[PDB]
Amino acid sequence: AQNPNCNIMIFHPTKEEFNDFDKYIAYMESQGAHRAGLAKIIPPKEWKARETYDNISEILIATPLQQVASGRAGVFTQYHKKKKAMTVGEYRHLANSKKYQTPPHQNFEDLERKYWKNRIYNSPIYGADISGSLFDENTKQWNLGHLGTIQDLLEKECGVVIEGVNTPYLYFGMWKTTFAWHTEDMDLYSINYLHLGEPKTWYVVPPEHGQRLERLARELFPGSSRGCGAFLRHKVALISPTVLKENGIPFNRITQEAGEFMVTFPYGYHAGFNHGFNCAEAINFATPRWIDYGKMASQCSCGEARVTFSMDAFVRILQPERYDLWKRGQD
Ligand SMILES: O=C(O)CNC(=O)C(=O)O
Ligand SMILES: [Mg+2]
Ligand code: NI
Ligand SMILES: [Zn+2]
Repeated sequence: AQNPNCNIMIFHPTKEEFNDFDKYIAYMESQGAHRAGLAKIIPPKEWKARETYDNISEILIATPLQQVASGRAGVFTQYHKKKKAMTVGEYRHLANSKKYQTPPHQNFEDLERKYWKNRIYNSPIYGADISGSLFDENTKQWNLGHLGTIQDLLEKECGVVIEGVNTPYLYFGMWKTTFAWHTEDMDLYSINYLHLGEPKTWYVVPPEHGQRLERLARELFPGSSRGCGAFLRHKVALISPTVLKENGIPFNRITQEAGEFMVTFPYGYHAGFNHGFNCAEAINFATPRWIDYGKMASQCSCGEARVTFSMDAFVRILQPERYDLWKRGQD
């Protein structure tokens, strides 16, 4: 069995290997990459996403979100307070202000210590889930707006034609902006490209151990767990690496830098934080191996998780017994 310790693997495809996206994902899985729940892909030196980032300031962040924490430093939730619209140029100036800017630090490990010590005491502002793309239309390799759609994958594997579309999303971050512990909708893959700016640190639980994370989360968030049997779908709970180690939960960590891709694999729980002003692009995707995970994915029916249009068909076709209850949660 390849990668039996579930370590995060780092890949360096050549330009020739970077042509065929599906083939390279299957190659990484042949080497055991999915066992980690997360992999890093460094593009060949010949490749670029676009020519420059000099003309992005006028993109609008219609609903910036202030991430307000409650709890203790290592075990907290966050809620998202909506703020007034601002441009990417206005948000970058805000991220660089004395109130929000990255503090002085020695290295990524010192910054990680500072994040976990101090995050709860601040409320950083995140631009999230902004439909759009920063890949040039002429970038043919690993262009996250040109991937095969999940609807087409389901049709190819299962024969059933369904409604829905699959487009990318932009994220604009600042110091301490936080992504809570979650798997993807319908336990899909994700791919994330860090276009510019400061790093993103990730934490991940191997898919084979995801239920250990869920059992800890029920213990640490006992009111939320009574409210919903899949409350991590709400994307609000944070648990620090120190708390995970104290409780014996298997996990790994890695820092993504600008110019690098990360892939999350089906049922790989992940969480993380941004080091300073940055911009990322991400989309969900599927492969043949996903279908069995989609059939088994938990679902939130309490009303909190509220998701895209295109999840309807995935539940309807893969999980017909759960469909009626889940849809009641959507309405
Ligand atoms: O970068 C972020 O805030 C969150 N991204 C992801 O969870 C992802 O790509 O799967
Ligand atoms: Mg612009
Ligand atoms: Ni994710
Ligand atoms: Zn719920």
